[PDB]
Amino acid sequence: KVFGRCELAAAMKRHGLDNYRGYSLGNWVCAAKFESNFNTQATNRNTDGSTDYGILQINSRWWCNDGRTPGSRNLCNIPCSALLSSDITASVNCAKKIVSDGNGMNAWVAWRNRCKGTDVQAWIRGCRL
Ligand SMILES: [Cl-]
Ligand SMILES: [Cl-]
Repeated sequence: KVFGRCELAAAMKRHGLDNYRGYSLGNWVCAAKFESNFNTQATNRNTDGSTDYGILQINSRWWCNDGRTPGSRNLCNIPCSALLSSDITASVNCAKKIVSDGNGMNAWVAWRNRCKGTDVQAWIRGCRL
């Protein structure tokens, strides 16, 4: 599924991401825009052999099992395919674990390079929330 901006913001709010660990909703919408262009089916392979999955591009070396990332962990206890669903629940639940891991949203490279320090409230402007 390719979400609209405000549709995703509303879905993320319902799942408890607004101000989760101090990150306002716009941070999460901005991260999804630049990680996946709001597409739940996005995948990208990395040089280390791991793959990033879904709307928040969660990586298989640590967070999910895809059966082809040797010596990887599965800290969210899910198959990586679950992160590609039109229902974002699994992605959100795993993202809450990632953002609690110590580095905050710096775990998402696109957030650090394209959202951090910008006016992220713009990503939710105009939306009925
Ligand atoms: Cl915001
Ligand atoms: Cl933080």
